[PDB]
Amino acid sequence: GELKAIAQELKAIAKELKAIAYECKAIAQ
Amino acid sequence: GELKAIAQELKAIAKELKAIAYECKAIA
Amino acid sequence: GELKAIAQELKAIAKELKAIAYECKAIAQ
Amino acid sequence: GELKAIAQELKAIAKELKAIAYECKAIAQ
Amino acid sequence: GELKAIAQELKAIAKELKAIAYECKAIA
Amino acid sequence: GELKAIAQELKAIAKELKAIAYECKAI
Repeated sequence: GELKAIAQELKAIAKELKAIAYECKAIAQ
Repeated sequence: GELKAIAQELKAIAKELKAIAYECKAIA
Repeated sequence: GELKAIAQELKAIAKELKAIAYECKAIAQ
Repeated sequence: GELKAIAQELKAIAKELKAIAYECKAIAQ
Repeated sequence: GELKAIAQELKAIAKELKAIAYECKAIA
Repeated sequence: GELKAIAQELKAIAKELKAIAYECKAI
Protein backbone atom coordinates (compact mmCIF):
# COMPACT_ATOMS: atom_id res chain seq x y z
CA GLY A 1 0.00 0.00 0.00
CA GLU A 2 0.86 3.71 0.36
CA LEU A 3 3.22 3.52 3.37
CA LYS A 4 5.32 0.91 1.51
CA ALA A 5 5.41 3.29 -1.49
CA ILE A 6 6.82 6.01 0.77
CA ALA A 7 9.45 3.64 2.18
CA GLN A 8 10.45 2.61 -1.36
CA GLU A 9 10.90 6.22 -2.54
CA LEU A 10 12.98 6.93 0.59
CA LYS A 11 15.15 3.87 -0.23
CA ALA A 12 15.73 5.37 -3.71
CA ILE A 13 16.66 8.70 -2.12
CA ALA A 14 19.20 6.93 0.15
CA LYS A 15 20.72 5.19 -2.89
CA GLU A 16 21.30 8.48 -4.76
CA LEU A 17 22.81 10.08 -1.65
CA LYS A 18 25.14 7.10 -1.21
CA ALA A 19 26.30 7.59 -4.83
CA ILE A 20 26.90 11.31 -4.07
CA ALA A 21 28.81 10.42 -0.88
CA TYR A 22 30.89 7.91 -2.81
CA GLU A 23 31.95 10.57 -5.35
CA CYS A 24 32.71 12.98 -2.51
CA LYS A 25 35.07 10.49 -0.94
CA ALA A 26 36.66 9.86 -4.33
CA ILE A 27 37.29 13.57 -4.90
CA ALA A 28 38.78 13.96 -1.42
CA GLN A 29 41.21 11.04 -2.08
CA GLY B 1 -5.25 11.00 -0.86
CA GLU B 2 -2.47 12.82 1.03
CA LEU B 3 -0.37 9.68 1.56
CA LYS B 4 -0.20 9.30 -2.25
CA ALA B 5 0.72 13.00 -2.56
CA ILE B 6 3.58 12.41 -0.11
CA ALA B 7 4.88 9.41 -2.10
CA GLN B 8 4.68 11.46 -5.34
CA GLU B 9 6.72 14.28 -3.92
CA LEU B 10 9.30 11.79 -2.65
CA LYS B 11 9.53 10.31 -6.12
CA ALA B 12 10.20 13.82 -7.47
CA ILE B 13 12.92 14.28 -4.83
CA ALA B 14 14.58 11.01 -5.84
CA LYS B 15 14.63 12.10 -9.53
CA GLU B 16 16.25 15.46 -8.68
CA LEU B 17 18.89 13.73 -6.58
CA LYS B 18 19.59 11.35 -9.44
CA ALA B 19 20.21 14.37 -11.69
CA ILE B 20 22.45 15.98 -9.06
CA ALA B 21 24.49 12.79 -8.71
CA TYR B 22 25.05 12.65 -12.50
CA GLU B 23 26.08 16.31 -12.89
CA CYS B 24 28.36 16.28 -9.89
CA LYS B 25 30.24 13.38 -11.45
CA ALA B 26 30.38 15.16 -14.84
CA ILE B 27 31.71 18.40 -13.22
CA ALA B 28 34.31 16.50 -11.24
CA GLY C 1 -4.63 19.00 8.05
CA GLU C 2 -1.27 17.61 9.17
CA LEU C 3 -0.70 15.16 6.28
CA LYS C 4 -1.33 18.00 3.80
CA ALA C 5 1.26 20.16 5.62
CA ILE C 6 3.77 17.32 5.28
CA ALA C 7 3.07 16.98 1.53
CA GLN C 8 3.43 20.77 1.13
CA GLU C 9 6.84 20.80 2.81
CA LEU C 10 7.98 17.92 0.62
CA LYS C 11 6.88 19.95 -2.42
CA ALA C 12 9.08 22.84 -1.21
CA ILE C 13 11.96 20.41 -0.74
CA ALA C 14 11.47 19.08 -4.26
CA LYS C 15 11.54 22.63 -5.70
CA GLU C 16 14.82 23.50 -3.94
CA LEU C 17 16.44 20.29 -5.22
CA LYS C 18 15.23 21.14 -8.75
CA ALA C 19 16.93 24.54 -8.39
CA ILE C 20 20.14 22.81 -7.27
CA ALA C 21 19.98 20.33 -10.15
CA TYR C 22 19.51 23.14 -12.61
CA GLU C 23 22.57 25.03 -11.34
CA CYS C 24 24.62 21.84 -11.36
CA LYS C 25 23.72 21.30 -15.00
CA ALA C 26 24.43 24.96 -15.94
CA ILE C 27 27.83 24.80 -14.30
CA ALA C 28 28.56 21.50 -16.05
CA GLN C 29 27.98 23.00 -19.52
CA GLY D 1 1.56 15.95 18.19
CA GLU D 2 4.15 14.03 16.26
CA LEU D 3 2.70 14.73 12.77
CA LYS D 4 3.14 18.47 13.36
CA ALA D 5 6.68 17.78 14.58
CA ILE D 6 7.41 15.92 11.33
CA ALA D 7 6.08 18.86 9.27
CA GLN D 8 8.25 21.27 11.25
CA GLU D 9 11.39 19.24 10.67
CA LEU D 10 10.55 19.10 6.95
CA LYS D 11 10.26 22.90 7.02
CA ALA D 12 13.75 23.11 8.52
CA ILE D 13 15.03 20.78 5.78
CA ALA D 14 13.53 22.98 3.04
CA LYS D 15 15.20 26.08 4.60
CA GLU D 16 18.63 24.44 4.59
CA LEU D 17 18.17 23.31 0.98
CA LYS D 18 17.14 26.86 0.04
CA ALA D 19 20.46 28.05 1.55
CA ILE D 20 22.41 25.44 -0.43
CA ALA D 21 20.55 26.41 -3.65
CA TYR D 22 21.39 30.04 -2.93
CA GLU D 23 25.10 29.22 -2.66
CA CYS D 24 24.88 27.27 -5.88
CA LYS D 25 23.39 30.33 -7.59
CA ALA D 26 26.10 32.52 -6.06
CA ILE D 27 28.79 30.20 -7.37
CA ALA D 28 27.23 30.38 -10.85
CA GLN D 29 27.04 34.21 -10.27
CA GLY E 1 6.87 5.23 19.07
CA GLU E 2 7.73 5.26 15.41
CA LEU E 3 6.29 8.69 14.56
CA LYS E 4 8.70 10.22 17.10
CA ALA E 5 11.55 8.20 15.63
CA ILE E 6 10.71 9.60 12.21
CA ALA E 7 10.73 13.23 13.52
CA GLN E 8 14.11 12.60 15.20
CA GLU E 9 15.72 11.31 11.98
CA LEU E 10 14.39 14.30 10.08
CA LYS E 11 15.97 16.55 12.73
CA ALA E 12 19.32 14.79 12.18
CA ILE E 13 18.89 15.29 8.41
CA ALA E 14 18.26 19.04 8.89
CA LYS E 15 21.39 19.28 11.03
CA GLU E 16 23.64 17.58 8.40
CA LEU E 17 22.19 19.85 5.70
CA LYS E 18 23.00 22.88 7.90
CA ALA E 19 26.59 21.65 8.03
CA ILE E 20 26.65 21.18 4.23
CA ALA E 21 25.25 24.73 3.73
CA TYR E 22 27.96 26.09 6.04
CA GLU E 23 30.76 24.22 4.28
CA CYS E 24 29.36 25.33 0.92
CA LYS E 25 29.58 28.94 1.98
CA ALA E 26 33.14 28.40 3.34
CA ILE E 27 34.53 26.38 0.40
CA ALA E 28 33.16 29.09 -1.87
CA GLY F 1 6.10 -2.64 10.13
CA GLU F 2 5.92 0.12 7.53
CA LEU F 3 6.54 3.11 9.86
CA LYS F 4 9.70 1.39 11.16
CA ALA F 5 10.85 0.91 7.53
CA ILE F 6 10.37 4.63 6.92
CA ALA F 7 12.40 5.50 10.04
CA GLN F 8 15.17 3.15 8.92
CA GLU F 9 15.48 4.68 5.42
CA LEU F 10 15.56 8.13 7.02
CA LYS F 11 18.42 6.95 9.27
CA ALA F 12 20.29 5.80 6.16
CA ILE F 13 19.67 9.20 4.53
CA ALA F 14 21.07 10.97 7.62
CA LYS F 15 24.14 8.70 7.48
CA GLU F 16 24.88 9.49 3.83
CA LEU F 17 24.45 13.19 4.47
CA LYS F 18 26.89 13.00 7.41
CA ALA F 19 29.41 11.33 5.08
CA ILE F 20 28.89 14.05 2.45
CA ALA F 21 29.33 16.72 5.11
CA TYR F 22 32.55 15.06 6.32
CA GLU F 23 34.15 14.75 2.87
CA CYS F 24 33.10 18.27 1.95
CA LYS F 25 34.87 19.76 4.92
CA ALA F 26 37.98 17.80 3.90
CA ILE F 27 37.74 19.33 0.41
